[PDB]
Amino acid sequence: ATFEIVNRCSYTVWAAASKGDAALDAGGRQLNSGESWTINVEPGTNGGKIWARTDCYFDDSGSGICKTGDCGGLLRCKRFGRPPTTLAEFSLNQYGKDYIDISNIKGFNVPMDFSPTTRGCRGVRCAADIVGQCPAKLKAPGGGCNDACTVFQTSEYCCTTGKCGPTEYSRFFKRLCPDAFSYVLDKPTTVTCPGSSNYRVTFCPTA
Repeated sequence: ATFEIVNRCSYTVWAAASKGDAALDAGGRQLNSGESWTINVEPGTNGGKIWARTDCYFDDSGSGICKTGDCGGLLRCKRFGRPPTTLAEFSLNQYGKDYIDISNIKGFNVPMDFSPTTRGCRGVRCAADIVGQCPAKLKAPGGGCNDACTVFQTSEYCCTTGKCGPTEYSRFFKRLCPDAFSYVLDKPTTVTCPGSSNYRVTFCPTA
């Protein structure tokens, strides 16, 4: 499956793509304002994620650091990134279908649209200004808006026991971005697509 990843932000981002224990394609790349990077993801990829990293410095060997989304200091990511990170999430070819969603469960850093480029389903979008409206106790000094689990580490926020409900913090994400997961047991906003669909992930989809 192809994913075109497009940076429409006015700033540079470093795109990242991973399934948790391995890179997807090259795993990571700089995208200046306006650039596009097309990657190929193996069919049957389960639990893949794509995200943006901000304010990064890499040396010539591709080691360094990012203020948001850092995946162990590597340009070419092999594992998931450090919150806060808006996430495009997908599982491909799962009994005939593809499954996509956007999640705020690990916070928000960059607005995003995640849309198929082939027929037969809708896209999802989380483009509101969550960073600027963030509640004081969630603001990440390094940039972005943390989820409550990352800040407070309690069973209720992390949904450790499988029994959590909505909270004042998860309701902030849900009010700004109704179409993204705001906590673990949120009412699903996953979109079912035809198996083997192709996709575009756009950072900063709106003006």
